[PDB]
Amino acid sequence: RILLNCDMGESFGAWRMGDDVHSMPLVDQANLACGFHAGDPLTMRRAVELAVRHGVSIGAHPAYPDLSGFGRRSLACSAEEVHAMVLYQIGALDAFCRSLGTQVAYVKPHGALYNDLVGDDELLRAVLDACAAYRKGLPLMVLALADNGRELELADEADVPLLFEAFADRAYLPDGRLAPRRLGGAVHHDPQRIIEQALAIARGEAFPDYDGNPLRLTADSLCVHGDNPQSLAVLRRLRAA
Amino acid sequence: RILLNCDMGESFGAWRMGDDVHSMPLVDQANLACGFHAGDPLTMRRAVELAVRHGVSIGAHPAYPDLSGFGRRSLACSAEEVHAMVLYQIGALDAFCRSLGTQVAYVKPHGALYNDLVGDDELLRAVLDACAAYRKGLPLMVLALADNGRELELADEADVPLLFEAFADRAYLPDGRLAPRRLGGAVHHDPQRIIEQALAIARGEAFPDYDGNPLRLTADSLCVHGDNPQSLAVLRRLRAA
Amino acid sequence: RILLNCDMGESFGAWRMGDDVHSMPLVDQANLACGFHAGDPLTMRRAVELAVRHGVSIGAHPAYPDLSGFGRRSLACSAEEVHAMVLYQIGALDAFCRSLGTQVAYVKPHGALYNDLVGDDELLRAVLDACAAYRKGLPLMVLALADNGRELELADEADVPLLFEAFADRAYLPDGRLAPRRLGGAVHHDPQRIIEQALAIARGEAFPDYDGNPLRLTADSLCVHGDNPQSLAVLRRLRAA
Amino acid sequence: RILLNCDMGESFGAWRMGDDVHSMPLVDQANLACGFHAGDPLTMRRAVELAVRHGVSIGAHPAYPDLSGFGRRSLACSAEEVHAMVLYQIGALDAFCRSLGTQVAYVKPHGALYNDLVGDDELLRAVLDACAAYRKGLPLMVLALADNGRELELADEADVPLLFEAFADRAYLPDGRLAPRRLGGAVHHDPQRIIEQALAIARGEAFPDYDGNPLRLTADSLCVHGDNPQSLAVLRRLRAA
Repeated sequence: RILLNCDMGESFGAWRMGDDVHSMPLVDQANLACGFHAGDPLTMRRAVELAVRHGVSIGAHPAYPDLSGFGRRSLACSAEEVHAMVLYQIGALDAFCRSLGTQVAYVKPHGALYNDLVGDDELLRAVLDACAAYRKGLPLMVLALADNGRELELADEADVPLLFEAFADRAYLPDGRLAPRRLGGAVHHDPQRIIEQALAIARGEAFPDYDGNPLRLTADSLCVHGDNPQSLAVLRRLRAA
Repeated sequence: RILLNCDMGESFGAWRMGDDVHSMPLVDQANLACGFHAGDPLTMRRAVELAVRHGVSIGAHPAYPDLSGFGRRSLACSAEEVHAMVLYQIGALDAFCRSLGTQVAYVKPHGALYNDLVGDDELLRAVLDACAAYRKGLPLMVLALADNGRELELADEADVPLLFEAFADRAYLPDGRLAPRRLGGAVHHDPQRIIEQALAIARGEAFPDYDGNPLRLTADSLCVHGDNPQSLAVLRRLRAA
Repeated sequence: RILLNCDMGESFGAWRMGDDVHSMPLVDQANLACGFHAGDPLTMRRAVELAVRHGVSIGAHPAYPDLSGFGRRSLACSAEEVHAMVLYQIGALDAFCRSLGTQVAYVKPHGALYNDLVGDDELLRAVLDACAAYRKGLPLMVLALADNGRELELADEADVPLLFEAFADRAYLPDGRLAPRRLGGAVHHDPQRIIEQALAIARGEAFPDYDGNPLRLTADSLCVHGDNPQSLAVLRRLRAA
Repeated sequence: RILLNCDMGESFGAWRMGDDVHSMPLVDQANLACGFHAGDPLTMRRAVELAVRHGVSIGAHPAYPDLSGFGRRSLACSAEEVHAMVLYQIGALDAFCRSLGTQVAYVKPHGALYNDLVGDDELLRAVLDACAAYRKGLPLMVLALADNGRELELADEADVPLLFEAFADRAYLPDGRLAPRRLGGAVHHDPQRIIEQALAIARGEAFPDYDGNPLRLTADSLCVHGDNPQSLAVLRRLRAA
């Protein structure tokens, strides 16, 4: 039923992020960095080889140009700037994919860019259009909400398929958005809390939001973070299914 | 007969380099930056649109990762690092090309990378292999010499076509290499000197090297720099032909 | 009476910004880049030598880390991140100042950072505290408004002197803020409009805002941009006085 | 007798390098990154607070501008470029030191820059002069050799004190240089080998070089790498003394 995704290839130079070798065999979808928040060219090659080696679907994980902030800070870019930096990043990653006989299978924006799309029509249009410009049929992954009507409508105008994503290890606000990271309790560090939220989403059942009040979602893809070490050491919830 | 090339799309953010709008209509080949020495994504889009608009053939102009040095400083990278950063840059530029119904037609390394290939077999192999990995038939542009036997042999092993390039506005050393920029007289600022060197190459006739001694070359492509303002204001030597 | 300021040392690597050699002798205050939006170390050395050579007061011109955006895009940083990046940049520039027998005489934030301080108490506190941490008495330059009561109060808490700045070549909104650059008419390109706005400020007289309605300011410092070529070719309004 | 040094504050954004919290209490000297190979401003603040908290002497650890290469790749910069980037980095770090009531106590170049000084008089002169320009008495740390006559002479011309450094966890070539990292066996991963080499240096006794042949050194400072996990888990050789 629901697919597991995970942000990977987020190492950079001599610095390691996550634990891609462990997480790759457990997920369906690898959202790989494209050098703007992480993932230098050699790291990118390695992330793709590792994904290819485990049969995992590769998404482009593009970000704002902000290495020191890990692409988790909103940067007030024009739609024109965003279109071009998405296109650039998709093509850079796809170069490695094709040398390894595969291709970029979807796009999942990283960090503040991903969250800025939830409230900004002009940025989502720009991102959708970059996807369509690159390849007919290339899906964009966006935040599942109770009502995804705005996203469905814009995706229709651009003729881009959408993948609706939910999160196992992030606290949700009442309004359907994710709790900002600049605030305690935004990431779940209780493994049992992560498992329960994940399975509530998998089943379309209510789960506790940030304030412990019930929130209901259904999603095509479920994100688990390799950054988060508890979400790592509990990742064998693939077996729960 | 001989094709004119020129390094373009080398602006970056708010900073302008060259004069692409003037130089583009006068050349056959536009070597476009890929974001490592110059050419942010929006600049890249613009350089491609401008090239497309004038019927000019687009080459990828990849460099070492060195913005503050404009990619003109040798960086001791591994062959593995170089392979990946070339592949990355070709794919980033090609994303813009295909959105505009064309494609990257060749590769010309920029700056120190280009010159480091003249003496380093392992780097040239890595660069040749990146070209082959990206697309069957994608040529690499290299420095024309009296004897290009080493390059022909490695290109044959990789099955990559070669384009032999000479320079109108750079002083040559007796040994066939270009005079390093960290030394006066390395760039011609006498327009008449530029025209004469260009036409000596176009005709396969001898021209004065760095020390005024005669050097003979024949080449498939002739580089003129838009950086260099005299080489710009003398660029209507296209008409000389 | 009123001092002229100008953003300078904003070249970066091989790229030139402004025309520092012309503008430096005409101004009282040189707001020098610190490597985050512009101004690599060698450019910084050169900007300081040029300022020293003309008797001009040197300010640190710190920005968000955003080279491709020229520091003109708001980046959602924490107060902690902003404090540290200001301190870093002041110390980097001051290293060159002291090697040349002078010192950083004030701080003027660049780009989106400068404008984000007008509405964000927590960022202004962080910036004020970086100034105080670096040196007792080091002034911060901020946007002159009709009422500067919020800034005076926070500056008092930090015990940092304030310099109130107005702009000759930027259109003002009715509310006292500058018109965002992502909107036509934000920069004056009519030289006569620039001269008139400058002298209205110099005299404390009303001038036309963005919508041509009158706005009154008095300021300790008047900014003229070397980016802006009309504001450059009209800069001999120093003589108007 | 001999002082222990260790490269620290080499984390960058969300990426962690080393284990500064463990290594700081065991060393005499903390060589802190300055943002060119590692160490963003907030990481720098943290490294300084941690050093201050444990009574450790703080050195500036400046590098070539090369984040993706961790400053371990030689970059052909001019002496002028190197002078300025050293000065810049010393001043950036010193800003944090002084806000915490201390100061930069010496300079140790990082990565390829450090090794390039061993063979390049013009770069060592430029680096020595940056030290002297910043502060009278600020020592430069350089590679201890059998004969340090070239370094002593240039340091004398610049009137900069020298600290002679040896390495516990790096293999030495017969000629006194360190084995390049682009070659197996360059870093010791045998803890006992590290302890023995360290104590041979501490005592001025011979130890096995890269080829197992004896090499004799005496040094003022002994480097142990927090990068290297075996050199970390054997760092309680401070107690050996």
